[PDB]
Amino acid sequence: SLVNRKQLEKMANVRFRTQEDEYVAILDALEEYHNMSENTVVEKYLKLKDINSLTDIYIDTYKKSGRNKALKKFKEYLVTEVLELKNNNLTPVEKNLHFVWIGGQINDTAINYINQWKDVNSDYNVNVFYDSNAFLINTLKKTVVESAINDTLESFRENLNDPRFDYNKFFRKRMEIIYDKQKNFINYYKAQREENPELIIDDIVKTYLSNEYSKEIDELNTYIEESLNKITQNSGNDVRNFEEFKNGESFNLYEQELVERWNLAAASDILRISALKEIGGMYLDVDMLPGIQPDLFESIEKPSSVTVDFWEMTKLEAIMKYKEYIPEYTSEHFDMLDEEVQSSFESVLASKSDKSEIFSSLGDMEASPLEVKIAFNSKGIINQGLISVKDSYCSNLIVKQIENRYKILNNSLNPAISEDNDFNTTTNTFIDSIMAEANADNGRFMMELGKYLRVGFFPDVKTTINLSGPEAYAAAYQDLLMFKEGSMNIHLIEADLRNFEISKTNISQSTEQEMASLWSFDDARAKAQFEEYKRNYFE
Ligand SMILES: O=c1ccn([C@@H]2O[C@H](COP(=O)(O)OP(=O)(O)O)[C@@H](O)[C@H]2O)c(=O)[nH]1
Ligand SMILES: OC[C@H]1CN[C@H](O)[C@@H](O)[C@@H]1O
Ligand SMILES: [Mn+2]
Repeated sequence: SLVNRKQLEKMANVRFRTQEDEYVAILDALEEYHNMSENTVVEKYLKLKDINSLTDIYIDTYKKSGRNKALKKFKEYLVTEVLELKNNNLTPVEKNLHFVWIGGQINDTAINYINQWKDVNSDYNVNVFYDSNAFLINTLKKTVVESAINDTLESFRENLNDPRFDYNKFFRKRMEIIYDKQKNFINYYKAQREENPELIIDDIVKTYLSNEYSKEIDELNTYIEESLNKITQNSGNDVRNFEEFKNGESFNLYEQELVERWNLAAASDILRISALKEIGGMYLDVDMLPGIQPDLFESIEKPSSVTVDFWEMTKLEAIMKYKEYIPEYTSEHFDMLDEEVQSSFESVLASKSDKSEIFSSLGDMEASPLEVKIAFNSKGIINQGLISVKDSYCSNLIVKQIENRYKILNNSLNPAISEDNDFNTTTNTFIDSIMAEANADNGRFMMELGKYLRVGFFPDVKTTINLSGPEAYAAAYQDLLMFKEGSMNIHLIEADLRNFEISKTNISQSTEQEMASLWSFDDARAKAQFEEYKRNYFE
């Protein structure tokens, strides 16, 4: 409970020192805060913000004041009061589950995962967000990348047996060709948009694919039809009917990632937070599954011979092996267990008849109007799981973080692209500008932007997490606890972030599909795909 006016007067007391206007401003504001019983949680937080600002105004005005020590202690009590305000005043979470699949046909694997959530949360409305205008982005990315592969491997033909022509050389040379093909498409998209602003993304994409890659417009229309029909009868919710998002400051960023960068994870990052802000509820990646009942595998001890991650995977594999809720779910990890351990799993699952005995239900959830709750793995916070009440204060802060982060990026990126040079020259101008504009505040953030042009086309490029992903969420939490906006220097520790954790029992994160990233890939996969592309091209 935050100190009252009398308690602060005692802390900041200085014998025979004038009560300065700036000091009385603080005391008045603190007194007002303690008479705000019947005000909203956000109103109370905005008051605590004022009190913090007024306290800073004082310490800045009277630099050598005997009050300053006690006022620095008071600024700490304000932060504790934000957390107490967040933990003790909770409203219901709107019973919505938000999924996103944009850029192409939703796979049966995605639907089968979504259906688990539906079966165990019959009291929840389910939105599977799609873009009715952009069903051909994934077909465009795949066509350009496969053509870039063939163009690269052909350039390798003779100097092939040479170990200098490794997987690293392949991806560097292929990137140059992907960039040229990207620029060609973006230039066509813009040309078509000035000629006829009525044309939608899929109109332009399918005409581009007909012109440049001899694709049949009739086949592409059939694919759109089948994809639109499929999502239509799986709780489909059209982005092109989401007016608040379309009229907002983030839609140009969403289309930047959808249309120019072909990064559907980045576009998903921008959409999911808008959905939570405007509607409220819980966002889940299509690779997440419901929480396993805590008591289910209580009786089965984890072998020392197996990692924590291995064990969490085998739990889901066990369920799917014996209940077959998701057809052709892997048993790769379960099948490595000793027969006695496999038997323990079978015997437990044989004693369960209903899915509600395997997976838990979200039920009535409540959160602070201040907060967006976020999922955790061993590496820290991850936006694959998000809970927020409609129009939460943090949902607003996170939108503003993403918008500010893209402003800094585009400011350095757009000049470089406008010079209309090759990938290396463009990369060089971009990084020069990044390092030029970097300061003490945004230094760390700027050092992560360098690979933006390569996202999805080159191994171990994770730029998106700094722009639209987890780092935006960490920054938004810092904004809340520091009574400010626009944090770039993240100094929060685990203990701070853990106040915003989603309970581990609400999501099963260790799924088969979670282990296969859709927008990034590591060295292991790079090496593997290179060899796969080589034997395919020369047989
Ligand atoms: O073609 C795509 C690829 C990805 N996504 C979205 O991107 C999210 C994150 O993808 P993934 O789980 O592969 O990211 P990771 O967990 O590997 O960071 C998914 O849940 C989808 O909402 C999409 O809509 N279309
Ligand atoms: O921010 C980009 C991705 C980071 N990993 C998350 O699981 C995924 O949901 C995001 O799209
Ligand atoms: Mn994932």
